[PDB]
Amino acid sequence: AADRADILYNIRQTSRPDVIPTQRDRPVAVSVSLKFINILEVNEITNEVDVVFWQQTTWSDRTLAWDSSHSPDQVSVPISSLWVPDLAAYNAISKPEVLTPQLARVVSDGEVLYMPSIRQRFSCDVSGVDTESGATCRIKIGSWTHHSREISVDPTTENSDDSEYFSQYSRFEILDVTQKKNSVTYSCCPEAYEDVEVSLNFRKKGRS
Amino acid sequence: AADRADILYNIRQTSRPDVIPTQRDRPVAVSVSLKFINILEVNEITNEVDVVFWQQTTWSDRTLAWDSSHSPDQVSVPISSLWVPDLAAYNAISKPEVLTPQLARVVSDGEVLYMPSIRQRFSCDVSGVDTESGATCRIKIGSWTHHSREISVDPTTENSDDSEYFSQYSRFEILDVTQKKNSVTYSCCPEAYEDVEVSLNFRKKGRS
Amino acid sequence: AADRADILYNIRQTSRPDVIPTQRDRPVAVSVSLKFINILEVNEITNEVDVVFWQQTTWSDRTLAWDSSHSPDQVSVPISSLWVPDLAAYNAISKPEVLTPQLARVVSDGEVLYMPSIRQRFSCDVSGVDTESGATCRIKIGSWTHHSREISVDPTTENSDDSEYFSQYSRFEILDVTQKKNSVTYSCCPEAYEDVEVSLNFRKKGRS
Amino acid sequence: AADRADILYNIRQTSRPDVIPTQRDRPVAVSVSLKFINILEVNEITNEVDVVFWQQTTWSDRTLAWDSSHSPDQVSVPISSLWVPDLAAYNAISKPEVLTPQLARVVSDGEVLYMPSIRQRFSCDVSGVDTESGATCRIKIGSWTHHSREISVDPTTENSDDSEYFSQYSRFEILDVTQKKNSVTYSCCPEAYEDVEVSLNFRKKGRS
Amino acid sequence: AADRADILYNIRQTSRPDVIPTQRDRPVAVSVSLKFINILEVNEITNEVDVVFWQQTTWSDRTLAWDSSHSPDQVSVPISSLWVPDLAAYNAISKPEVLTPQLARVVSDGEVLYMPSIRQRFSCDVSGVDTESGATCRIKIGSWTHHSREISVDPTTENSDDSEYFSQYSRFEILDVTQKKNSVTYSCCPEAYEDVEVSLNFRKKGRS
Ligand SMILES: O=[N+]([O-])/C=C1\NCCN1Cc1ccc(Cl)nc1
Ligand SMILES: O=[N+]([O-])/C=C1\NCCN1Cc1ccc(Cl)nc1
Ligand SMILES: O=[N+]([O-])/C=C1\NCCN1Cc1ccc(Cl)nc1
Ligand SMILES: O=[N+]([O-])/C=C1\NCCN1Cc1ccc(Cl)nc1
Ligand SMILES: O=[N+]([O-])/C=C1\NCCN1Cc1ccc(Cl)nc1
Repeated sequence: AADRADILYNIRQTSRPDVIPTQRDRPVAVSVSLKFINILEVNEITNEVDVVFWQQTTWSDRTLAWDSSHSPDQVSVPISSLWVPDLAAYNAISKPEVLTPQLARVVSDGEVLYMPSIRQRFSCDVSGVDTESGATCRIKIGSWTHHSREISVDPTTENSDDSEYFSQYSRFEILDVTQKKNSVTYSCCPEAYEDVEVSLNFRKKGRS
Repeated sequence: AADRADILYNIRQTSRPDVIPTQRDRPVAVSVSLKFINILEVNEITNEVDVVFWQQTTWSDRTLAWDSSHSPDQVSVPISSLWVPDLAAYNAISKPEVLTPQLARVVSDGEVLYMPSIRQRFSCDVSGVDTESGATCRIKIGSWTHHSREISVDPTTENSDDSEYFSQYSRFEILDVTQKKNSVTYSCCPEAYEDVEVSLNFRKKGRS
Repeated sequence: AADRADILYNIRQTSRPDVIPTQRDRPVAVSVSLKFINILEVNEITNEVDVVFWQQTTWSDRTLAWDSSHSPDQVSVPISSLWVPDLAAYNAISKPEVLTPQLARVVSDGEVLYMPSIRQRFSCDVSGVDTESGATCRIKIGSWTHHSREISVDPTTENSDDSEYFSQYSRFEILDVTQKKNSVTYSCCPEAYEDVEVSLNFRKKGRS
Repeated sequence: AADRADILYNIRQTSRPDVIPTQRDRPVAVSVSLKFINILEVNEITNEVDVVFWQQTTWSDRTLAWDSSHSPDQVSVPISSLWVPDLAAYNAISKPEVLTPQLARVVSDGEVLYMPSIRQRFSCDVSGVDTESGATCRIKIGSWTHHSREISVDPTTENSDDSEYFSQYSRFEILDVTQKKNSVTYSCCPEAYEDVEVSLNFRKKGRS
Repeated sequence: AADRADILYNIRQTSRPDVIPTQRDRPVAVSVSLKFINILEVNEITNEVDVVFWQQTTWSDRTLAWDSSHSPDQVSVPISSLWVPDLAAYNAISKPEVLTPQLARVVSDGEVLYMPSIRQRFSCDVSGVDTESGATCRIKIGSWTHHSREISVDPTTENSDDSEYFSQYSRFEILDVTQKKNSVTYSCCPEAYEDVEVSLNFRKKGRS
């Protein structure tokens, strides 16, 4: 009869925060979805935008699974005690500013969810933000050091209201957000690196 | 009997900072209460405010309980030695800047009080701030990863002077502050997350 | 004899940085005095000031005492190795920017001295800063979690020249500084908290 | 027949982060290559630029080698666990801001690859940035404390688009980039510190 | 013979980062020399300047000495493994932004050198910066907690051009640098603290 103190204790034993949990010989499947919450400073001259969003991130780590028959099925764990994808926004020009406690949710079957609220500035296409069609800023997120055979990233395919959580007090409004996937092979290495491109179509409110 | 050294030593032995102190199978009852100290910046156009407040937070942790029979009934302890509610302001657009020493007060009975002074920026309704009826900025604070069955949040209905500790030198003045309990559900999970909605009715000071 | 290394080793053995060193069952007498070095960014419209000052702090911790008959009677020690009063400036709107090496000076009898040069911004009365009588900004500094029975704060009775170390290059000049003691009771607790009130009377320099 | 866990373990076990991994008695051969991603802010009056670039850095540490016949021959490793070249931009006027996860890639032969995306400000010739011939900002990168006998610096001679990864939304465009091997010496001593001079020839984009 | 790893281990096993390396009861003789690299933000209205310099620091700890007849004569060591002078710029109004890897150089005879490149804002006489005679900004640096009998600082009146490494791209030029020494007693203690005062004579570069 283990409690929550036991679950965390035995997770610290099996978990290796620096060892990607590749099962057999397959890549770790990381799903990523960006819940846009706000759009702050926007500079059409420099093509920069300050965005706030909840980066819903999920994956499975079997080395964490336990028996939930006489124990809770889920627990909150500091991410510093788990392995986490080394995701990076390729066109970000400031490091990600995490606004929420850095805790992930771990399910007895090894499923992991981490959804930090992040504030980050980006280099993207802002032109057209003050027009009916709006501007389309594309955000590219993917593993920085794990190629396609170690980590694959796919947008959590779930038809959701693009502005379900978007602040109603923002000067901007979201016209549409589309998430796509891509595989790129750089110089350094022969293997491909997967990324997800989130396109944020938005414009200023109250235009003539 | 014992001294402050023993109390902290003991807290050190039984305290589990990363384990939510749920006694039995019910949620930890956390009380939240904001005391507004200042309103530094307000933007009528972007609907943004920069404020300073004391986030009075209390909860119970049985494991820390000790007999004050012949020793102090209270000690100041670094929050890094205790478990703390993973509270977050859902509409905040900046990381919380804790202006005070990160020490919590622990009562011999396991009661915990943590009151950090915090400066933080929020996205909220600033319209009407320049009028007699002022503006109403609602700030939502609740656990980030613990749903209703693990954490409950309720305000401290201590009907006091909303501007009791408010700075007299601020450019704004407080008209009224009300704290309402609120529940919310999201995608990830079926169970809802509780939060305390703080309505700050304030306006600019002056004639006209 | 004994060397500075021995002194530091033993200090580290007896020092309980997280335990207030109360003698008998009395409060630790903490002396606080400010030496103003500069006045940087004044704003009479927002009633905010950016100030640089030396926070001369002294207290006693007998549990760090040693025999200096054949050894040195003083050593510099990192503050992390010592218990330090959890002092806070009640009307500060930015956390303190400690500009100096965080080392405290310890005497063999247990007297501790810690004097960091601090740059911090405050919310205070800036009205009249550009008039002959200048403005009077009052700074309140005291323990954040230790009430009167645990910590007592008193302004060092000394009387250095108010602007003896104040930069001659500031746009402003000090007209007078008075540091008075004070006590305050809150909503959380029946026992009061002590604080020193420092009144900085200053003005922008004239011309001719 | 060892998995990634054993590999990383071994690496954390034999790696000496503070000891230069000198093979026999020849300097450590470090290769440095900059891949400009953006030119954020430019000032022709103060000869100062703000640029983002991927700093491709490679070297060898034979002690980390492991038999990958029946095991992975490449793992991601926290640079904190490894010895890393103490490279510095000699004409940088700001601390390098690493925007990406600080992980290096280690091959089973001891080859170490580290490519952090960095944002940093430099003091360099910006004159002509607004002409068809644009400006030429030269950035010097080399070891800060290891002269030529301890560390050698060489540009990863690899033909490729000078702006293959440069932002298309930037306000500037890259005309050419030449990375030349070179060295620096100081009065005091005969010691010679090798570096890589990266010539960034760019100009303001024409709105046409 | 001994390799670099053996040299480090010996250093780590005898150097005491928190213990000043005093000889008998003689004060540690520290050498300070500033090599200006740039003069960035300059404000004659507020008398503030942003300066980038190499803070060449020298001292010795003979207990770290080894035989280099058949072993390296020098090694780079993280300053966190060494005792380092607690130097502070008295008229600095910003904490130092260390731009270079924080590694020192220890020589086999016990000498230790540390040359961090630093950017710091100073409060000093900026008046006359736009004239032929320019301005004279005096920078004062010395130990913060070690008086004259524990540490003595001396300006290396070595032969070297003032703007030998000074940037050509700065909006200013150096006219003459002179280093003097001083000793001061403060309202806290009886013993005096030494310091080196650097007078930087610079002016706005003009086509005259
Ligand atoms: O949108 N969601 O699915 C969920 C949430 N949005 C804001 C807080 N929230 C709850 C939550 C659940 C799991 C984790 Cl790891 N972090 C936060
Ligand atoms: O408002 N209050 O109830 C109490 C306080 N306000 C400012 C300092 N203060 C004292 C205090 C007590 C306990 C804790 Cl945990 N922190 C601060
Ligand atoms: O540009 N490149 O050559 C390579 C890359 N650019 C972005 C991610 N990427 C992959 C990568 C591989 C190993 C390391 Cl150490 N860092 C990054
Ligand atoms: O001026 N010098 O003699 C030497 C140097 N100036 C800038 C870097 N540099 C090399 C150097 C030497 C010793 C140390 Cl400890 N750090 C850097
Ligand atoms: O003003 N004073 O009394 C003393 C000082 N002012 C600047 C440096 N200084 C010396 C000093 C002594 C002890 C400690 Cl703990 N810190 C600084």
